[PDB]
Amino acid sequence: LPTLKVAYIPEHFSTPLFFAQQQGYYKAHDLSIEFVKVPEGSGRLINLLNSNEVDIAIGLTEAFIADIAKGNENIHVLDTYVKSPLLWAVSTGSNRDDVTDAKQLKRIGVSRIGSGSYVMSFVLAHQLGVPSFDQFQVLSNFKNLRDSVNLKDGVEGSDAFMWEYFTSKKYYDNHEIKQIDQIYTPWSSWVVATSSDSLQAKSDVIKNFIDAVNQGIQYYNEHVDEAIEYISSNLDYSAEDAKEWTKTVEFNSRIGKTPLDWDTIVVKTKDTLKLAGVLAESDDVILKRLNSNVKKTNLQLDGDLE
Ligand SMILES: [Ca+2]
Ligand SMILES: [Ca+2]
Repeated sequence: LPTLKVAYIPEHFSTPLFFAQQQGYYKAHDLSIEFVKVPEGSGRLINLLNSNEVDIAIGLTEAFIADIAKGNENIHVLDTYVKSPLLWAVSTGSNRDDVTDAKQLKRIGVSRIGSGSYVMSFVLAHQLGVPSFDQFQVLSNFKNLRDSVNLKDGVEGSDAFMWEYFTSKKYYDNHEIKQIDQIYTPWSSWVVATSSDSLQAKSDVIKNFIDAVNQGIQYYNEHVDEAIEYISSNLDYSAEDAKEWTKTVEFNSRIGKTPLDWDTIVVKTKDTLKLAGVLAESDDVILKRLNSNVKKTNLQLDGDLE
């Protein structure tokens, strides 16, 4: 089996991936996996797939679905990594008399254009009943986002930004920032994606990787105790906050055993984004693009007789 470069995001969600390596599940499947850490989200994950720097990427669902719907026929969504929805938290400065409610938002700080923090701002706007936001401050990283809403020097100011709850919880407790709203993703939060190159060149190995992840997920499920320790000792999460998170997340224990849920990964995602104004492409154009690049089956090895 050819070597496999897997791009991931160093968060609590990547826990199952770690234990799969710790317990040597990858090697057990005759695999040689080179993990590539991507601290700045799915945006770079897609770029890495486009440049063939990596074979597989584990990122947010909407990121890949939208990219495909926008005409990237070289991106393939293989399966679901996380079944439970992502909880987005809306934050603002510690002392902002001008910002107390979500409907008061005008300037929206985002890591990058097209990111989750950007896309979800539209979804939030639609649920609030207000028109989508048009003022965006590209701040690149999480810290800049916090400094921005606090109107700190060196960065452009913002009214609010959106970031994963448990990742932002630390800064609510030390009162650096202030939560004004939350919002779940209508869809499953994480998926496993690959490129057209890797899919036709390294299909058999990708399958084994998914199977290894399946075991990594089962181990996690049976060893939350160790998961809590790992997350709090290696990632920016307290043991208590890490524990709270474990009671909200549900990794796809059926990953590789059954096709992804079309309704939650594709239908809800496209219908929400389209309705929110994120996607301008027509429905049947989006459908046709997703029907070709979103798996409705599981990967399979060649039969003995070819
Ligand atoms: Ca195209
Ligand atoms: Ca290529």
